[PDB]
Amino acid sequence: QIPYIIASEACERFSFYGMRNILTPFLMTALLLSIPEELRGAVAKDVFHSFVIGVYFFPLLGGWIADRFFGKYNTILWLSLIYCVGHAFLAIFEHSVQGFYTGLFLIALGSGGIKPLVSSFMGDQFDQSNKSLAQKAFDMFYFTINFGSFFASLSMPLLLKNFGAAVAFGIPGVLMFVATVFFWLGRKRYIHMPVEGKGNIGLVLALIGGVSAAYALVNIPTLGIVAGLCCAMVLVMGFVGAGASLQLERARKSHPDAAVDGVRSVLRILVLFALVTPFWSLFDQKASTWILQANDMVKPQWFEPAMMQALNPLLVMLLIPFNNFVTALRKMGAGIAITGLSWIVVGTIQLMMDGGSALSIFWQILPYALLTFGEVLVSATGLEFAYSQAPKAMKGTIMSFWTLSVTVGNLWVLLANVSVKSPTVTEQIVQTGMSVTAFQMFFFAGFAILAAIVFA
Repeated sequence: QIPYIIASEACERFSFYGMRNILTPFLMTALLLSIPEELRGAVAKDVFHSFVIGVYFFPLLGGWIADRFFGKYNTILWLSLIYCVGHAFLAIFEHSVQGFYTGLFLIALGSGGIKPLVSSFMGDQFDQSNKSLAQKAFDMFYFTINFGSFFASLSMPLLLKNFGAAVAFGIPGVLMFVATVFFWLGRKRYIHMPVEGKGNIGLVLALIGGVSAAYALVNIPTLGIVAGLCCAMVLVMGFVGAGASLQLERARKSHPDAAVDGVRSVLRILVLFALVTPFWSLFDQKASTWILQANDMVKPQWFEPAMMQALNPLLVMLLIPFNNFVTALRKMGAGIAITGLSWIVVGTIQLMMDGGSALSIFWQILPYALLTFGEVLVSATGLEFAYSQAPKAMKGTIMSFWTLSVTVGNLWVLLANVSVKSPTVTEQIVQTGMSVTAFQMFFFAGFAILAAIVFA
């Protein structure tokens, strides 16, 4: 017996995608302090993208507890009773300032820290017949991700219009008590596996540790509750990522070679992955700004703005045999080039809503399907590039950084509604050539092309 994994995994996806979906419309429907639709969006992204940060930020504090401190089954149980607690906080504290974020805070750690746990765990539940069952695992987990979005459109958005908005956030939380039930029932099958020469060259490296320590203080006056915390992290790990790629290379005193030489090479390849970050700013944002364009668009009383969002990843399930007919480095080089055009394609159609404004349903399907091809070129290749880097045992850098690039891409989304919102002089210049809304539909479109150049 091993299927208890997917039985529970099935219930996480509606609890996460039926959450991620509802996030933006609920900000627009349940907020007072938020003034116009211009100041209802730069508040929807401010508190929602700060939640997607936390979901991809927590995987660090997930394993840190799961390997150094607690076990695996104890982590997944303890975190789920924090995941469902997060949901329970939502439906109960529906109309609350503190109550709602304090809720989203527990989803951020409850979900975030759990995904790097469940993923490793499956392959562990089989060592005897550790062969053909390995193929089943990745496929049954990926048939959950596709089925996850299905529930988020045909039965989840309708829970706010045709049903009360409270029980709408209440339903995923009921599905979580089901996930815990699958583990209390899964309690059987469980496994755990936890000199003037030296004084002149050496002072050059140590000082860059004070250079990186200076960036974190600049975040205190920013008044960034979230942005300031994530910026302090990115700036430190950024000026140690490429900065300390020579700092420890110079002061290497009796540490392995050929093994660390085939691993220290991976750390500079990690920077080539940090260039695939503006894709996550256009795929975790499809759940925010993409739903904003649909609101002004003339949509019917059944095809609500939330459906279109949770209907497009269902195109990947049919995209599989098409990739067989249509060179690893070249495959991922096209992923960044796709989002450059796929974003600007609607960056023109958005200004037509201020003029013509028509179709809506079919005039949102085509520009969304454009990302769906580049969606396959990043997810299926971003993981398999661990083979070409050659670290093998050194795994606690592959997942912990490729997935923590999702958490950096969302700081660039958070940047857009701060630098192109708060200053008066900056606002006077941006509104000259184009509009406030379409400038983001230009800035983000252009940034995906800026990355394809650095890629080389």
